[PDB]
Formats: sequence, structure tokens, C-alpha cells
Amino acid sequence: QRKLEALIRDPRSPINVESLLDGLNSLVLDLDFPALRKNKNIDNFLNRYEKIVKKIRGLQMKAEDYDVVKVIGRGAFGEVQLVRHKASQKVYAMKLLSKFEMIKRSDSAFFWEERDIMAFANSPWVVQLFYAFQDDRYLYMVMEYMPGGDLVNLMSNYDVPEKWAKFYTAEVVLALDAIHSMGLIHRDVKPDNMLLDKHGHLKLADFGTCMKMDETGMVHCDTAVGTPDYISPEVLKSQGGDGYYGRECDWWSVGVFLYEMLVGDTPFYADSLVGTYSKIMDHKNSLCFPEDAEISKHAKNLICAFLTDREVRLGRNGVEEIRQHPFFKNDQWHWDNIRETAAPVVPELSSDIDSSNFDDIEVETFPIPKAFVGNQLPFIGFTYYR
Ligand SMILES: Cc1[nH]ncc1-c1cc2nc([C@@H]3CC4CCN3CC4)[nH]c(=O)c2s1
Repeated sequence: QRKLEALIRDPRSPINVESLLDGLNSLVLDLDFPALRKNKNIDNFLNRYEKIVKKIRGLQMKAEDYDVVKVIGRGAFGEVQLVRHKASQKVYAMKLLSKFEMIKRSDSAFFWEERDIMAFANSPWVVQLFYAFQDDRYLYMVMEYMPGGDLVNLMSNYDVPEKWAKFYTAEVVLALDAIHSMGLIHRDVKPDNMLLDKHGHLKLADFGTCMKMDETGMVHCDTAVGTPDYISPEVLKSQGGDGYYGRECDWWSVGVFLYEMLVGDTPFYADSLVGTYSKIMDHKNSLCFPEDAEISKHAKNLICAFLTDREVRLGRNGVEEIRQHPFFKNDQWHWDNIRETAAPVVPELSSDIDSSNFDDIEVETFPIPKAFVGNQLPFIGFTYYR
């Protein structure tokens, strides 16, 4: 029964006090309705607990605790805010996830791996989570602000030379190796998930697609997940079923990245989704480089070494194959020390709320239930404090 005490005390454990308090709060939120209270059992419970549950919710970190400096991006499940915490006066990036949209889309699991990784990864390659908290309508993740913007915005503001791509590719490679070392494969690696810190250096940021590996480093996934341009043939095929693949599905995503960075378009671009999907399946035929956009044989070799079948893909035998590829040989940095060299683009920040490397941006609650629907159950255990 001291064994029990350990589980509760561990912030990594799904039955820690904050997750047990989520448990009581979500039960009271999903029972307290006129209809359900006709049930004695439910009235007896809500009479006993409802009052103290409100008192507790009082102390819980709220949205109003933060000033919203401005919006730096909008997802399908809601927006990411540059915010300043009122009390501490510290600046964060806060991601909102609409519980209504996640419930409605039958999509209320993706965030667990994302929270786990940002909360506990403790890597200089992984954007860091300080606070997860929820209210009746929203999930909140309060992360460190990455004021350098994403690479999608860098690549569209600069002609990127090989010397830059070497750097940015190496940092992505080390970042994924970090993610892999935590027993996770990422699956949706792309420039939108690659963020630049105050010093111009890279950090992975979106993790909704990440999956625990077997004891044998494989996964059984029968869902084709991640964004179409950057998805691997093996992951696309695995929608047809009997999906069984390892982390080499991420080295594909890097090859695609490297191609886009040097060529100027994705290598399997098409007008439709199903067009891009068709091209990717046919990658032995479909991949080729424009008769102009010039690329050193080393760069072109690495790309094609990455954009092959899983069985012969660079990084199957491990990440050191990648590291000692001719393309990466350079005078600026070694792999031991890259993240303390000078980045190709060091951002010009004016203040702690400068969001100039982010483009500008510019009503749907739940209905009262008939009987128990359990709308808050999918988010028991989210709440996290550092
Ligand atoms: C932590 C941090 N510091 N500075 C910026 C950021 C982040 C910004 C961001 N943006 C998104 C958005 C939502 C959808 C639409 C486009 N992006 C992908 C999905 N997702 C994310 O995880 C993150 S982290």
C-alpha cells in the first residue's frame, strides 16, 4: 500500500491527485442538469460534493489569469494565443482546443501524447509545456513562446541555400532522434511543426500524431495519419490494413522536407488530396527534380536515399547512417554542438511580445443532455502544473 502512494505522487501517472480531481470535477459537470437529477443516486452525490467541487474549480488556473497579447495561429480545434500571465508577467504561447469540436469530430485522444511529450520530454528539441488546464468548453496548453516563427514562414521569406538546409535538416534529424529515444514515432513531421526559438534554432511543437512503439520498436496502425504532402508510403498503405512499421516513416518526412527546402515545391504536390496520395504510392515513378532548380549530387542523393521504400530507406539501421552522409559534412558545426552555433536566421525581436514572425488572423457550446452523455470524461487527467 506504499506501492499505491508512489502512483499518486508521480505526475507521469494517470491516477495522480490532479487527474483524480479532474475525475470528480468532470463527473459533477456531466451530472448537474435538471433531467439527470430526477435520479436520487445522482442528486445524493451532487448534494454531497457539488459545493466543494465549485470551491476547488475556484482555485484552478483559469483563462482570465492571462492577457491575450495577440493570436499567432488558428487550428481546426481552435487557436494559439501569445499571452502574458497577469500575476507573473511572463509571456507564453497558449493553445486552445474546443471540447465541442473534438467531441463532434469523434477526435478526443490526439492531445495525450502531445501533453506527455511537451510536459516530460525535457529536450532542447521539444517545445516545453508549463501548464495544461481545462474549463467546461476548452483545453489549454501554456507552452514557451517560440518568437522566431515556423519554417513554413522562413522558407517563404528567403531563397534557402544548401548551407542553411544542412543546418535545418540536421536539427530536425536530432529532434526526431530525441522523440524516437522517448519510444515515440512522430508521423506528421513538417515545417509547420518546426518552430524557431529566440536564437534561430529549431524545436518540434505539434505532436498530435505521435504513437508509442512496441517492445520491438514497431507499431500496428491501420489509420493513414499526418498531412498528405509529407506522409510516407507505408503509412498511406496501412489504411488498407495490416499496418506494421517502425520510426523510418519519419526519415521519409525529412526527405520530403529537404526536397521542398531546396527545390521550392513538395515532390508529390497535386491539385487534390487523392492526387498527392496517388503520386506518393507511385514514388518510384512519380519522384523527379526540375530540369533547372540546381542541387549538389550530395543533397539530391540524401533526398532519394530518404524517398525510397522502408526496407532500403536511410536510417533503417539507425540514425548514424544519416549523420555521416556526405551532404552534412561542413565547417560551421558538428552534431555534438550544432544547437550552440549561430543559426542561419537569428530573429530581430524588439520586445518579449514581438510576434512579427507570425502572420495575422481574424460560438458553439454543448446542448443540455437528456440522459448521461459524459462529454467531460475524455479530458479527465489533462490538468498539469510544472
Ligand atoms: C509553443 C509555441 N510557441 N510559439 C508558437 C508555438 C506553437 C504554435 C502552434 N501552432 C499550432 C497550429 C494549430 C493548428 C493550425 C496550425 N498549427 C498546427 C495545427 N499548433 C501547435 O502545436 C503550436 S505550438
